[PDB]
Amino acid sequence: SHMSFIKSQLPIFLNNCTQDSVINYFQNSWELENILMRSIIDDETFYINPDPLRNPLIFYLGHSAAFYINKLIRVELLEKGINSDYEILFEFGVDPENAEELNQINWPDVRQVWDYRNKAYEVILEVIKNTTFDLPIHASHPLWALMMGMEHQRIHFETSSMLLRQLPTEKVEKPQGWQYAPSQGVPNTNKMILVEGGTVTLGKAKDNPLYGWDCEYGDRLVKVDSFFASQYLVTNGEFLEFINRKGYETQSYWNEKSWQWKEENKVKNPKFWQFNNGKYSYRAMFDEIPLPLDWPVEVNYYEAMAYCGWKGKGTRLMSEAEWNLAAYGSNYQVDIEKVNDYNLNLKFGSPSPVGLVKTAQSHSGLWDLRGNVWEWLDENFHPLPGFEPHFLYEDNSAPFFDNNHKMMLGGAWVTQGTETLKYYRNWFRPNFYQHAGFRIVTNH
Ligand SMILES: C[N+](C)(C)[C@@H](Cc1cnc[nH]1)C(=O)O
Ligand SMILES: [Cl-]
Ligand SMILES: [Fe+3]
Ligand code: NA
Repeated sequence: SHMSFIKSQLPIFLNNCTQDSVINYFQNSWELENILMRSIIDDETFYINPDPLRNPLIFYLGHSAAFYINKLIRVELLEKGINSDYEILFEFGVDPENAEELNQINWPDVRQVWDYRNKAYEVILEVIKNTTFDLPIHASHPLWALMMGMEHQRIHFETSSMLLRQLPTEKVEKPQGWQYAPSQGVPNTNKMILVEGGTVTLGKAKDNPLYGWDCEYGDRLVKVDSFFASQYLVTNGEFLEFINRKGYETQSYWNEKSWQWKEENKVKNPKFWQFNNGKYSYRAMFDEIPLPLDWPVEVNYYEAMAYCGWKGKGTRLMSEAEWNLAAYGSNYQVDIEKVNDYNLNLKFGSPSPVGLVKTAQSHSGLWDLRGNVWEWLDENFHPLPGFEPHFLYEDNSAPFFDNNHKMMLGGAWVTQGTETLKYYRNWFRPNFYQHAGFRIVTNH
């Protein structure tokens, strides 16, 4: 039916974060990332940076482990680290504007970084077993460091999965039980649905009993006018029509910045398509397969907007407030079990046909607002009123309130943890590739 053999534990309310439940959730966070890292066949592949805007894979093998250690030291739950050189080397990731910036380090051996991981795992597990979990946990409790570490690791499962997908298939091995969604399927008609206007409140209250990142908090009331939105995410088959109507070759659908990006990278189609013998194949995590015509297309923001340009007629993307209104209405009590109703949390090992998951239609009538692939939004990443950086990670989001990052919401098939729930806010530079697609909007 769907992926079952590789299983991801649902997140836990801070009022239920018992020592036993957290041990299980920590072990699961870490085992999942181990399964992903073990899919690289040859240790020399760890010195490749398959995405030219991100670090070599060796860095991501050590990074999630160093992050836990650094934050437990900062709250004084650990009195010393495991390797101070590695805790520096693996500390900070990257967000360059171009490949040259990043290109401009002696990495350790792969076996030395696995050793570091295994030692860190045992040190953290002992902290967990030796600390009292006085419920409830909260943002001024030292164990917030541990909750932050587990979510950071699950976020890096998702962003590392995109790096492994950019390696040649011959360099990776599919883990036992990895299961893609059914792919045969021509898409259904993608109808425009009227979403009735109303008021939404964005943000998260300080004492909400769920872990979250600083940029999730605050309070913003927004009056949202009615709008039309496509009931499905734009599919591979819809986007193939744009390609066949010279979408990548027509300047008027683009703008100068996005056209420059397209030309510089010689782009003729979405990143994970290849044209051979008269037809497109598609690169799933570990295998090439015939293009799944009814799955959501995966594009960066530039490509999403070019398709909007081809549609014409004021076609555009949703704002953050518009997505929230469509997904959650005007209400809200999170029900964590509802994550099972969407293509989230490794329900599948890939995107799914739009509409296949029959529980995934929001009350507004739109399908896969939650799950399947993130959806891009026409919204510069920005703080909500009441935003405050957290002492444990002051630079988490504030550097990126710079009008150079667009938002995306709702989670993908690969998304885990509190990132699958209502409050998480995601953001990327508009040229970046994620497990991410879009739907189209018109005012009238
Ligand atoms: C919020 N995104 C997903 C854009 C972040 C998450 C993150 C990882 N390590 C620190 N923050 C990113 O990938 O830079
Ligand atoms: Cl919910
Ligand atoms: Fe990180
Ligand atoms: Na979505």
